[PDB]
This record gives sequence, C-alpha cells and structure tokens, in this order.
Amino acid sequence: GSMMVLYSGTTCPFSQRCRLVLFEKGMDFEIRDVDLKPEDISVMNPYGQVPILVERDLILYESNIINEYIDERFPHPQLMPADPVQRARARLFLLNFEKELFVHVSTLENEEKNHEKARLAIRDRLTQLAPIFVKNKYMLGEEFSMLDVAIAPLLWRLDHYGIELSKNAAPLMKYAERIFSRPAYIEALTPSEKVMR
Amino acid sequence: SMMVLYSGTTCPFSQRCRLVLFEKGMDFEIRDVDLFNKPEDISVMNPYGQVPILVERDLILYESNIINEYIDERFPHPQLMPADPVQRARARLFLLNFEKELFVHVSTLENEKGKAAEKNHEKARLAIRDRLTQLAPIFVKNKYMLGEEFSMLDVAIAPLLWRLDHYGIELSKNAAPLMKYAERIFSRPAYIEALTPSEKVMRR
Ligand SMILES: N[C@@H](CCC(=O)N[C@@H](CS)C(=O)NCC(=O)O)C(=O)O
Ligand SMILES: O=C[C@H](O)[C@@H](O)[C@H](O)[C@H](O)CO
Ligand SMILES: O=C[C@H](O)[C@@H](O)[C@H](O)[C@H](O)CO
Repeated sequence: GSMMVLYSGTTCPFSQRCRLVLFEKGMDFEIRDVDLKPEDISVMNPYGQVPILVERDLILYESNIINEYIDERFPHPQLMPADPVQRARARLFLLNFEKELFVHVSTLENEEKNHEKARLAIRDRLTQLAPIFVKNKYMLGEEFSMLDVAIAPLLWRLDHYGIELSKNAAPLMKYAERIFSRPAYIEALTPSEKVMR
Repeated sequence: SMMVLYSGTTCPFSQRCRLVLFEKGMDFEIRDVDLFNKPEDISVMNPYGQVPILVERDLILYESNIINEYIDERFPHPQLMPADPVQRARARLFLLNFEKELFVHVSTLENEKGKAAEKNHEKARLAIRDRLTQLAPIFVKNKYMLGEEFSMLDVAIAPLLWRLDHYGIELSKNAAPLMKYAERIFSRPAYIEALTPSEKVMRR
C-alpha cells in the first residue's frame, strides 16, 4: 500500500524524474515543494538535496534510487526491464548518464567558466547519443523505460541551459518530443517548468 | 553460466567481483589482467579502460557494483541484496554512499600516479580514515554491515579494509570494532579463495 511523499524542487530536474515516475505509475502520492529549505531536509538527506522520498520509516534520496524503489513497489508500467541481462545493461546506461551528462547538469544547477565547459560536454555527449533515435522510438527501443525518464529533464531544459546542438541532433529532438507528449509527463510538469519551453 | 571476469590482480574493485563469484560457488573464468601493461581490448570492452569487466555471451558489463548486482540476480544464492524492496532500497543507497564517501578516494589512490598525485593521495587517506572511523561503532552490535547476514555491503567495502596497511591508512584505537568486523569478513573461506597471490602479500 502506497504512502509516498516526495520532497521536490519545483524546477529541479532530478525531482522531475521522480515526479515523472510517480505520475507514470498512477498510484497515490503527495508532492511537497521545497524552496531552496526547511531544516528537516538536511535531517532526512545529509547531502541537503531534493528529491527525497518518504514512505513510512523509509527515507530515500538520489533520484535513480528513489525511482528504482518506486518501480519495484508498483511494477506497472515496468520501467526497469524484467530480464536480468537487459536490466543490467540499462543500469549501466543509467550510471553512464550520471557520469557523462548529469554531473554537468549539477554544475549548471548548483554552482561560471565551468558552466561553459558543462554546456559543451552536454552538447558533445548528446551528439554521440543522437544516432540511436534514427531507428529507436525510445532509448531501449519500443518500450518506454527509466532511461527516457532519466534524460528527459535534461532534454527539456536544453534551451533553458543555453545548449546548442550539432546538426546530427534532429532525431534526438523528435525522440524528446515523444517523451514530452506522454500524459504522465504533461501531468508531472510544474508551472515553473512549463515556462522553460 | 559462461561468465568471464576480467580482473585486476590487485584491483580492489575486481576483488569485489571475485569475492561475489566465490561466495556463489558458480562456474566462472577469471582472466587476470596486468594493469602495468594493460591490453588494448580492455579499452574496447570498457571505454573507460578499466577493470573489472564481466563478459557473458553477448553481454559486456563493467563497474563492479553493476556486475555484482547482475550476478546476484542471476544466481541468488546466497542473496547479497535484500529481497524486501524497502531493505533493498536502503542497501542500494548505502552502496552509493560508499562509492561517494570512500571509493572515490580509493580510485584516487589506485589510478592517480606520480609525484603530482601525492597531495591527492594524502587527502584520499585522510578522508578514508575519517569516514571509516565514523562507521566503526556500527560493528559493536552488528556482525556484518546489515546485521546478522552477510550482504553486498560487506562485499563492497572489504577490499578497502583489506588494504588499509597497503594504503598507509592508520586508524585510531576506537576503530577496533571495524577491524573485528573486517576479520569476520576475511576469515570467510570464499574471501580467502578470492584473494590473488599478490593481494595475500598485502597484509603483514
Ligand atoms: N567504478 C569502477 C572503478 C574501477 C577502476 O577504477 N579500476 C582500476 C583499477 S583499481 C582500473 O582499471 N584503472 C585502469 C587504468 O588506469 O589502467 C568499478 O567499481 O568497477
Ligand atoms: O501535488 C501533490 C499532490 O499531492 C498530487 O500529486 C496528488 O496527491 C496526486 O496526484 C495523487 O494522485
Ligand atoms: O545502522 C546501521 C546501518 O547499517 C547503516 O548505518 C549502514 O551500516 C551504513 O552503511 C553506514 O552509514
């Protein structure tokens, strides 16, 4: 039975992952907007960050941890592949997103010359990713997954972040629109996020 | 199982995977990798050019914790990640906090070389010392990291505890419960079997 409470940053891309996941699963939950921040935030998460998930005695932070937990509590729809081989591949992709893209998102969100280096790294990495979507509907092919969940807040914020993409990036934007069109995505978007595009 | 593990002979990350493999008693092949003369294909299989790498048929995994979670799911005996979703989540968060709080410093110690790295090494040592010393009181009442049952958390941290002398990390006396705990790990026959000859030399 669901008792989920999500402490969420209204313009936080990491929080948007969790918000997206909760709306995809269509279960009961409560979102608490955090203004960057009440004292209990650093009590619940010693790193002082959102998102934070609370369900009874459980306190979780880090968006991918939170989302994996939710995906296991409410397995429909399935966001992590059921097959162990596929699940491992996907976990490795998620991890690489964190290393290759979202460390730069953190720079953009949390910290000035570093911002420029961050944008360039994100452009370059997306340039490498773009050809995937020549043939694939979603990251793992036909099925929506945690990989799409994870990257969507970044793709959403490309203009907000002042990211210029290379010529080969067109299939990536088509892919991005396919995510943004999802009913859960629309529902999980904050008023503040909606203005970004 | 047709698992092949590319393993660094003194690589603490590789040791996690060797340890998991011996704990589960499955069939496997270890391919010993000499990181002083790293073969080109290591960088083909893993673009970060690091070991451990697990290859099983068409699957190529790297990152020790990803490899181990995969093995644990493929062969759940004994279960190293808790079955319960709440416990599994807690455990995953603990694992992640280990990588951030401890093993970024192990990476510094292992991967950065030269006289330039020595200031970074000293910081890595101090950070590891301070963090292990904070954790130590846990092992007064707990046999293993999650209590009575051995888990992935013990797997993850053991190669570091094994290497404290090797890294020149000295803990104060109040870290004794942590050392008792470490010996509780080291005495497991799986642990002893998974040690390479070079790793055995690491603790006088
Ligand atoms: N996060 C990785 C780190 C693995 C790693 O750093 N391996 C080191 C050996 S300790 C390596 O292969 N370095 C390659 C090199 O620089 O030659 C994991 O958990 O597997
Ligand atoms: O904004 C937070 C609200 O709590 C909202 O998320 C609802 O509770 C949810 O839609 C339940 O379905
Ligand atoms: O109560 C002890 C818990 O097991 C927890 O504290 C973990 O041991 C953690 O890894 C240390 O932060």
